[PDB]
Amino acid sequence: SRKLILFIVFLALLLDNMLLTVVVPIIPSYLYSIKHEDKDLLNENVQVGLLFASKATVQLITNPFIGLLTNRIGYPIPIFAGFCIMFVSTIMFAFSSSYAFLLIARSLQGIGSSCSSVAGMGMLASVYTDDEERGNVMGIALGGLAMGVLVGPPFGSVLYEFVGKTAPFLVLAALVLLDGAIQLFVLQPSRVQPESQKGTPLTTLLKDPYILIAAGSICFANMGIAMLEPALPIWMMETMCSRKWQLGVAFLPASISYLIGTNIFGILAHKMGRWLCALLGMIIVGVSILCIPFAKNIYGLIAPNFGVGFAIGMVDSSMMPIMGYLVDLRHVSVYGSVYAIADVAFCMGYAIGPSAGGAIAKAIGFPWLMTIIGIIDILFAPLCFFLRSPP
Ligand SMILES: COC(=O)[C@H]1[C@H]2C[C@@H]3c4[nH]c5cc(OC)ccc5c4CCN3C[C@H]2C[C@@H](OC(=O)c2cc(OC)c(OC)c(OC)c2)[C@@H]1OC
Repeated sequence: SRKLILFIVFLALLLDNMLLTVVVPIIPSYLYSIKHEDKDLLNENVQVGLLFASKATVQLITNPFIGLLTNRIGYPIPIFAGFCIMFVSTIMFAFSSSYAFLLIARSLQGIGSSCSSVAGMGMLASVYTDDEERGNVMGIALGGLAMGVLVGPPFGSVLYEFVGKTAPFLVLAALVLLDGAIQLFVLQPSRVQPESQKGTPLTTLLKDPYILIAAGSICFANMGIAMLEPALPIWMMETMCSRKWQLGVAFLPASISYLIGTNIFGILAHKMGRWLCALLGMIIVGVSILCIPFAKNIYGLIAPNFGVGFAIGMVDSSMMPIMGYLVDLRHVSVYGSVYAIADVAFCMGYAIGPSAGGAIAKAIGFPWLMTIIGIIDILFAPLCFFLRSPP
C-alpha cells in the first residue's frame, strides 16, 4: 500500500495549502465589509496581518513538540489528529464570523498543518525503500504543496463571490473529511515508527552560516508573497474597486509562474549555476515586487505577479538542492533535514511578513511596504554569492 500512503499525504498537503490560502481573498474582504459597513483600514491592516501570521507562528512553535510526539507514538496517530483538527478549523472558518474565532481557526489550522506536514512526509519517506523512488514520490507530494497553493486562491475567490463565505470552506471540509475517512478505513493494517537514524539537530544545523544564508534567502523570497497575500486584496479594494471574484484571479499568475519556474529551472539550475540562478531569482523578485504597486488595472497586475512567481520558482529550485548539498557536506544528513530547514524558513517568512508588513501598511502605506521588501530582496541578492562551491 505504498501508493495509497503517497495519495493520502499528497491530498493532506494540497488541502493544507488550499485552506491556508483560500483565506486570502475572502477573509480580509469579509472583515473589511463587516467593520466599514481611513483609521478603520489602518487598524484592520494590523489586525488581519496578525490573523494571517498566527498560522505560521503557531506552526513554528508546535513543530518540535509534534516531531517529538511522532517519534514517541508513531506516524499514523499524528496524521489522523492533523486531519481532525484541520477539519475542525475548516468548519469554524465556515461558520464563525467574529475575529476571535477566525484567529482560533487560524491557530488550529497551523497546528494541523504542522501535524500533517511533518508526520505525513516522514511516514511517506519511511514507507518507501528505493532512494530514487523516495525522491520521486517526495517530488510528487511537495509538488502537491504547490498545486494546492495554486488551485486554492481562484477557486476560493470565485465561489465566495458567487455563492457565499460558507460554501468554499464547506467544500474544503468535505475533502478533508474524505481524506481522513480513507486514511482511517483503508490504511488500517499497521503503524509506522520513524527511523532511528537522526541527523544533526536543527539548532546547530541552522547555526551554519551557509545554511543560514540559504534559509534566509528562501525566507525573504517567500516573505515577498507573504506580505503580498494579506494586503493585496485590500489594496485592490481601496484602489481599483474590483469585484470580489478577481482577488483570486490576480493571485493565479503568481502560482502558475511558480509552477512554470520550478519545472524549468529544476533542469536549468545545474547548468546555469545554482548560486547564479538564486541571485537572479532574488533580483527578479525584487524588481517584480517594486513593479506591483504601479498597476492601475489587474491586466497591469498579471505581469508583476508573473515575475514574482517565476523568481520564487527559481529561488526554490536553486536553494533546495543547495540546502541538501550543504547539509550533506558540513553535517550528517537524514532525508527529513532539508525539508525541516525549509519549513522553518517558510514559517519565519509567514511569521514576519503579514505581522510586520501590515503595521508598515498602517504607518507608511502599501506601495512603500512593497518598496521596502523589494529593496530588501535586491540587496540580499548579492549575499547569494557565498554559494560558490567548486562543483
Ligand atoms: C505557506 O506555504 C505556501 O504557501 C506554499 C507556497 C509558498 C509561495 C507562495 N505562496 C503563495 C500564495 C498565493 O496566494 C496567497 C499565491 C502565490 C504564492 C506562492 C508562490 C511562491 N511559493 C509557492 C508555494 C511553495 C510551497 O512550498 C513548496 O512548494 C515546497 C517544495 C519543496 O520541494 C519541491 C520543498 O522541499 C524543499 C518544500 O519544503 C518546505 C516546500 C509553500 O508551502 C510551504
